[PDB]
Amino acid sequence: MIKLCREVWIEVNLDAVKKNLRAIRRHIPHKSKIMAVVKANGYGHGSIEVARHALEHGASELAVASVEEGIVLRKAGITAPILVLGFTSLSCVKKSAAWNITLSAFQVDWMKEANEILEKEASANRLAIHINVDTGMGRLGVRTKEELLEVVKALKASKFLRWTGIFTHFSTADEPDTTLTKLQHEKFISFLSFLKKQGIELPTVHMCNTAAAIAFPEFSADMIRLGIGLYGLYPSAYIKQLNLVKLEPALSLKARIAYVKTMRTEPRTVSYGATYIAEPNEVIATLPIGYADGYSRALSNRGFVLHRGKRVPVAGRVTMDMIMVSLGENGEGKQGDEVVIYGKQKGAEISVDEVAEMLNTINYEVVSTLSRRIPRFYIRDGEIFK
Amino acid sequence: MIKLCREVWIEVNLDAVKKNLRAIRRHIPHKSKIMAVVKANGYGHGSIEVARHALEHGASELAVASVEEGIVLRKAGITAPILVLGFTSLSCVKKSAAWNITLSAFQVDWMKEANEILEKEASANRLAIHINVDTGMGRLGVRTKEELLEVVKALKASKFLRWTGIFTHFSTADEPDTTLTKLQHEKFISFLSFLKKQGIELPTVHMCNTAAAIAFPEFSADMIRLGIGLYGLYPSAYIKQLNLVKLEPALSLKARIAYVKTMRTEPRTVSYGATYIAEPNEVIATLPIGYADGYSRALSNRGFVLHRGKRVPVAGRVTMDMIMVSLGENGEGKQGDEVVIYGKQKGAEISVDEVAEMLNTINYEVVSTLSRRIPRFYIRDGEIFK
Ligand SMILES: [Cl-]
Ligand SMILES: [Cl-]
Repeated sequence: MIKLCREVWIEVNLDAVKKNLRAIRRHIPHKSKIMAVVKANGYGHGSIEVARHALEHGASELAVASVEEGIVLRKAGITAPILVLGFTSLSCVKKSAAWNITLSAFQVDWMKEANEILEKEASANRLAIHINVDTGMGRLGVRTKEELLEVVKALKASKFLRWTGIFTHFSTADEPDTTLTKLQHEKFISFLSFLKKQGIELPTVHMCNTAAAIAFPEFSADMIRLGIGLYGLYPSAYIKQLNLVKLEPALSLKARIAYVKTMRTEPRTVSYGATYIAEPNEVIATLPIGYADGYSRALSNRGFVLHRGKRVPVAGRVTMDMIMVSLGENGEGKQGDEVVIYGKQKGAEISVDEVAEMLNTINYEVVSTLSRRIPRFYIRDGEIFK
Repeated sequence: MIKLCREVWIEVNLDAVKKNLRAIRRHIPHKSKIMAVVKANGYGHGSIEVARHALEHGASELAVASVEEGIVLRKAGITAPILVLGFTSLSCVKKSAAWNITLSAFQVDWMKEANEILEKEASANRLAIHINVDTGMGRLGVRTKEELLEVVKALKASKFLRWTGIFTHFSTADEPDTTLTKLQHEKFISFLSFLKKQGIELPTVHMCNTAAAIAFPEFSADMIRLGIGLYGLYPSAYIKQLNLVKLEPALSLKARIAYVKTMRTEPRTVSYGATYIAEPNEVIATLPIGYADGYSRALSNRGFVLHRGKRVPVAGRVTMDMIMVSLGENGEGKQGDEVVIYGKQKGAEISVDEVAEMLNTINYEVVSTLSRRIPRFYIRDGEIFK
């Protein structure tokens, strides 16, 4: 089984990941490609094994948050295109060209300076560029067709850059009111059409995230960017209730009980602040996960974990490295028992959507703040590896 | 200055760690050693460089959450004693003896099993053990004098273990009500004196955290465990208000503006959910930090950052890798401008403590969930490195 000194770990089910890709591949047009988004350590799931697996099973490109995340995938042996979705400093142009990481860019000046850095070094690859068109996200990208033309001309003139994509991001494709999504789409389409009647041939057009690919597959164009759906999580309850694509959650968080005790002697106080007094024959188990792992301190006296198919409440405050749970009066549990923090156990389930609802956040945050000091184990074809 | 592809980073001021150590050193009895707690990646500050500096400037021993965290320190050359505060599986007894990591234990079965594991391996290293006495934290550790005596006996009868410490943890030493802190101390003393009355000589006795080292320095005994105070952060407003010791915060969290734009064209929506709509002449600056870095999504439309010495509000929802801030109508910013997320800038300051109140949590969680994908830079004698 799993041998740890500190007995907490994550299981990422790569069979779920494969299934999530085939579901998306079969929903969207057959012409359209899939870009798997493995930024932020694969939304907390591990970027290397999820990328490796997604490229095996439907994906042809990868997207990350930064050059460094991209280089980690190159060092793992991955030769697929890697697109950086955020901003990359000019000081990393040489390094991105060296690792063949595709950069997002959306400014004329950035293009020219990037091109000179690369020509002043000669012995270079050409740097691939995707243009980010901002159609309503308000984050990064060009916002007018005149500015976009300025950028495409600077890029087309730059001998050491290469134009391989143009994209936009929908900010509300996960919501039932579609008016803003439809507006983003026709803004984008009108921009691409403006470029076409200049006689500018277009590269790969991509615009859909998980929500837009499920809800508007006709927006798939050349490529979609599969993020949250890849991990078997729906972008929102609304997208989930559309019941168009069946996704299967990939991540489970588990631990083993570190210690069990009956609270016979005084004081029967539990954890910092003594916010929880146990009963004389109440049984308190101590678990080796804490808020420094990403298990929110807000789950103090609120959270549940699965122990032997039953939900047992977190007792007292979450500590940096450990939590106490109440097994009840004369509760049954032994040191070493397997506890499920996120995931399924026997009948019962604590999904990350539930923990995210209970914390007034979204599943995206619950999984991508899972600390890297938690080891990740991958299940593929029933069997565990690392 | 600092050259990053993704222009976010942490600065840890080791000169401030030095000062916090001296401040604590003058405040506690000369007999008592200082054990620096660097568990959870040094409370998010980086375990290695903080430990190296602590041992250089007054700390004699280290404490971590797990054997894995101790091995990281040993791999970096640190030879000081290292105590694991948490529970270590029996499957790591041999590894702990090889790396000379000190474990806490509090069970007879664990002692006997740990001993025979090293026995069956003809081990030359005796495994250092500290006994954890639970006097009201209810987390780990032995709870009665009879059980503790049996544990001491099993330890002493174990030729391959070495008893190097006994300790307890204060549940509420950071609160105005000292009732439980006095009670735990009284229990702890009575147990040690119960042991001494049995012809047992005690090893290093330690019990104080930052709070109790500040508020009850007469509890210093042989050694204190300096955690949050090492990083320049007070355990509570109460302990800060007692104005007994002057701590200097060691962490700042900074970034560089990735893009600046005036929201002249429609739509003027900013970020997911279109929860913020800009004015036609409002300046929106995009920053490369997001919830996956540890910047809570709950700061959406509520947090501030420092630009040119001014607090500017987070605009719209925090996204995984980026936030948007409003520089106001006709605001002044350039791409590349340095922004302070946590810490000091010109006159102003966003302290980790303010961010913690804003999120209904404690500074421990704000700092120890700063993600590892953010590079840590170390300032020692007013000069940076990594
Ligand atoms: Cl964007
Ligand atoms: Cl404890």
